[PDB]
Amino acid sequence: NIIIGAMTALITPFKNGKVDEQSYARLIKRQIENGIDAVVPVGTTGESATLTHEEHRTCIEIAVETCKGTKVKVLAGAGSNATHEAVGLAKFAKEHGADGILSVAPYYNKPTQQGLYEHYKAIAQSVDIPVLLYNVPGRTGCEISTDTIIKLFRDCENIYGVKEASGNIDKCVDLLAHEPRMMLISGEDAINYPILSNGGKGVISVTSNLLPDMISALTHFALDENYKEAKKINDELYNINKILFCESNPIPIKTAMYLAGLIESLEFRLPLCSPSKENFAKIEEVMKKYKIKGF
Amino acid sequence: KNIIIGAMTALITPFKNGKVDEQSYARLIKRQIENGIDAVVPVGTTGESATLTHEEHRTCIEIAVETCKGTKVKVLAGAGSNATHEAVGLAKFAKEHGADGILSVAPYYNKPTQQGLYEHYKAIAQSVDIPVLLYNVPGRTGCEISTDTIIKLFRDCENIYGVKEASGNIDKCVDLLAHEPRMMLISGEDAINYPILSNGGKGVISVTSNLLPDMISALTHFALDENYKEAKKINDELYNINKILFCESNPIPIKTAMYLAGLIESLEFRLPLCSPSKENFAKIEEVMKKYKIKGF
Amino acid sequence: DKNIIIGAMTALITPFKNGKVDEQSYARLIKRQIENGIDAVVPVGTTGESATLTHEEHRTCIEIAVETCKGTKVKVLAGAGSNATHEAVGLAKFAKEHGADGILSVAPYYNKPTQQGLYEHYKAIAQSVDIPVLLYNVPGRTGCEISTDTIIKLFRDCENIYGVKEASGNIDKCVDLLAHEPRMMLISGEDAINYPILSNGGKGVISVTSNLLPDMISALTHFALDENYKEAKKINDELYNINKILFCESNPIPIKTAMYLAGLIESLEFRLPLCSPSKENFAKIEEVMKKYKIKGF
Amino acid sequence: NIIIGAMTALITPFKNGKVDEQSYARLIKRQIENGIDAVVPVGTTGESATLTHEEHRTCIEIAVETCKGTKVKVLAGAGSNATHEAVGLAKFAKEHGADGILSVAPYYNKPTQQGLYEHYKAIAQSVDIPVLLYNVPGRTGCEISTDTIIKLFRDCENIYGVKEASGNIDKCVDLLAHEPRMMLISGEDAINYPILSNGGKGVISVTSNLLPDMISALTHFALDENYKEAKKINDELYNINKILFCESNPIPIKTAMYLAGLIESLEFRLPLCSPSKENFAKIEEVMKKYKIKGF
Ligand SMILES: [Cl-]
Ligand SMILES: [Cl-]
Repeated sequence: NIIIGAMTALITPFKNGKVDEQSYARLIKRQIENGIDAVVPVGTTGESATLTHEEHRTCIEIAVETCKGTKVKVLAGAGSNATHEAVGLAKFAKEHGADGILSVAPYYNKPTQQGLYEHYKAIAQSVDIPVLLYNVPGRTGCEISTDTIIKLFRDCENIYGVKEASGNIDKCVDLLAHEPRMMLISGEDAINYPILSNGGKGVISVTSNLLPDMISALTHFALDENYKEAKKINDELYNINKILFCESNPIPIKTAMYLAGLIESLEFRLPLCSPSKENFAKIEEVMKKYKIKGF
Repeated sequence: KNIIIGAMTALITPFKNGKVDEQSYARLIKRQIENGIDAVVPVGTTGESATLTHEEHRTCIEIAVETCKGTKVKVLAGAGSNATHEAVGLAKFAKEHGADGILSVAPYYNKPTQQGLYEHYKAIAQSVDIPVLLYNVPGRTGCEISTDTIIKLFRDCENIYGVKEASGNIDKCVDLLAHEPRMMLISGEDAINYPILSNGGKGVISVTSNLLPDMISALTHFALDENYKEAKKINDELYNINKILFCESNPIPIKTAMYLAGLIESLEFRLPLCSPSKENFAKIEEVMKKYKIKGF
Repeated sequence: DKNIIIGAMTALITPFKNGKVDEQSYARLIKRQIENGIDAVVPVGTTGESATLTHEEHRTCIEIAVETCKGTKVKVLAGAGSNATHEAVGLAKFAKEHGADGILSVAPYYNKPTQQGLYEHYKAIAQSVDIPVLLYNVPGRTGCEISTDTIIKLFRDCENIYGVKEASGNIDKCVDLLAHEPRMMLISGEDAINYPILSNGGKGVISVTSNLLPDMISALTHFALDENYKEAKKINDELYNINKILFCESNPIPIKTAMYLAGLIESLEFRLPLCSPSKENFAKIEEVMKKYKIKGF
Repeated sequence: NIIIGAMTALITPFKNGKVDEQSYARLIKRQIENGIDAVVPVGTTGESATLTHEEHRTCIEIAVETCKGTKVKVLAGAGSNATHEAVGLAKFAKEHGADGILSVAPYYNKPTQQGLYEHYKAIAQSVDIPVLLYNVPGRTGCEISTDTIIKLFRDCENIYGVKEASGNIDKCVDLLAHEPRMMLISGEDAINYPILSNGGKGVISVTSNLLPDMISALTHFALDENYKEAKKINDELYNINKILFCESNPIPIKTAMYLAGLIESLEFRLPLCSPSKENFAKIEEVMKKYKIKGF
């Protein structure tokens, strides 16, 4: 039981300091109609850190209810750097009808590999839906080592893979050479194709908020091993893939979504804020080179 | 600016059967006080803030405030978050419960820009009328408060009075005090307490002082008295214990040390933190043998 | 178009016997590479202990390579590089004169030139010989990084600069390079990630592992070039373990130890500051070695 | 026998591509007359990499001749990533009158700690003059570990300390807490005072090329345990200390020397070259805040 393919880390639009629930649903429908296989509510791109527990529940519910009747799945953001909370969020995600959960490695308190193992073991035992690990040491301050990922995959039936955001293709080789049964997922848009061509089985994308049809086609080409076409799209997307991180995600992608008229208000919750005017200009310029689908 | 400086301790939070050991916590604070510590920091990183509840947060601060009352030892409360609205709430919370000031860590995980950081700490500084000390620890948070942002916050905001640095970067320490000599630079990295102090730092927020408060207190005060030879001697002697206390992520080794010393009853953490490996346990036990550990 | 040296290539070790280059052994080693499908050999690279050879020994290894590859399709891509531009120009001239088909020229180490400096460094070299020049980026060893913009500028401004050997563990950069300059010959300088580099359109490898297992590195590269990505990945996955262990200590200390343990060279000798591995890494090398099928002479 | 106090990593001025010997001697005289305790010919700052063996000899000879009759010492650059060459250069240096040698850790070929030990041991045993280790991992790609440094200091009588350029005050505490008899020398101008205040016994300076009187005063104030004055100069110097590394040393220091009229042309040897217009301008503006001694 897995969740793979072309996936989108959904932005959370704000209007007057509240979550825009109609817009959120409209953005999700747009992803569905462009060939996305799953959506990820309240991940990093969705500003998970600044959303209350109830806004958390609301976004997941909207995702679950919008994807009903389609083949698109809901991979819910549900993680924490306190295990008792991560377990609680996992349970709530399951209850809200999520198909599975994405669970980030504990940030800031830097647990040991043993602590990481016990953390994810607690979570995976608490629910009977698929759990995808998420490694992003640049944000968390810690790494889930290759050994710990493989142990967790083998010891817990519902832990089925890992989202990697670590800019380390050696590790991707290491992982799939020693445990080829796991689902490696790209969490780094610029290198979607290299991760996929080495046996990765999906992406959880930032760029796909803006260009869902391009990311969908990239992933599906790759899954069918049509690597010429997949590489072509990956090479085409490189500039937008890099510029969407000229400042910390999701600041550029929300700026881009706003400039494309896909969201009403360029609002963040502090400590996140509008990009510098310089980067705002860079994002605008790069956007001109791409064909953006509306609703 | 009202300031909170000198020899300060990042308090561990003892657990017994999964609950905060409130009696033990009070006893440990009194031990710090009577060993020359000038301020205590409840519910910081070393206190496992990330796994404590709002209620336990409150309890710890209240015990600190109560134990320190009548002494002139201050309570620099842990109150920080990667959500600004939460950080503001925690700050007001700490003030309401008697804290003399707050230590507020740079937002972790969501990596705000320098502009976002400035506006984060500005919102915090405006919500309370008590001293605010910034806290930079990029290895844990995934972001850095630049010297420029620190200096601007210090100058623009009356109650922002300095920064706790845990970045292993003595170049940055020079930069800070060469451009803004009025700020209070605080060492948040025990192994280099003396170099930071000798360049004009005005205090430490220590991990090691949990175990050896008298030695850290002495180091700090010797430095403050410009007796650099005695301050350096102590810093040199403490190097071994200072490094071993980070063989695994803080506060895993310091809690192990306190338990081995008999200063806390149970070696308990809350997940995702846990006991050290058996090997690291033995290393900590060995290094401790070379130091005189004050009791209660 | 350009004039190129691509495919499966070996960074030759330099066997010493009683402190001197064993020229007979060197030649025998090169024939072993040829017979096992290798497309080119790199004499006196990092893996050949370039730093500790004299100019004359440099000369000799290149001659042996060229002479042994005569009457075969196998090319000689000679190590010729320095952190001093005037020496680098000199070395490139020597290599040309002794029959090399091209040169491998490492980025200036230790003195950390700026990007402008790197551009002028390589321009000077490329305009001094008529033969192909492969850039070589390895920031972990040199202390500097040739940026993508600089590499592309050099490719476009100098006729005989035809690509770059990357040893930076940075697949993002590899995407950047070939997306903006698809004519570029991107060459893997990191055995562990040979397949990912080739699958993004890299056209060859300069390998350490191939000293010991030239048939496997050859097969991998040719399968990749023939767009059989299933087979190329399988061999890359199989080789991952030896590919990493060969770096348990700084290259070429493990590969030279492997070659000796396999009986492919007579003596295990290094030139200081390089030296034999710890006796435990020694057992580790023996261990991983015996898990692969090693071709003889 | 040791070589400590305020020391200068001498630039090597070129005149139409050739070593400017008149300028070199002039510059050394200026260093001496401003309280410098030793000069370092043909180090990194002197573009050691691009000079020939004869130019190496020339520079050392000029330094030795210029210092004659004074107590100023010549600590000659003499090092290589090939041990047989490093030994040759060490002997060479002794033969031409150097008081001691500065010997950089092997660059590019990344020897093991064991190899580093045998490298420096061979050097130390080939000359009977002081040897100062030189650790600068950002340039070499390797690190002389604290243990290896202390081993070399203890095992070899004439190895008397290390020049550290690694931006790591933690390592400076480790070195001197365990081996207080060694001479720790600052190779990082910006943090000269913190290194000295922890028991360092000198500097090998880039900045002192431009401001020899200030670096000298800094160093001797600290050696006099007058830490207030030593820190005051270090704080005042921070801005020039930092801009002198906006591009790779010695590119900024030669630019400043040229701007100050201390050398008559801005010449390098490839692969080194002039700075960008932007950095050229920044260096000029930072210089305006300091009093620069003439001849
Ligand atoms: Cl995300
Ligand atoms: Cl090589």
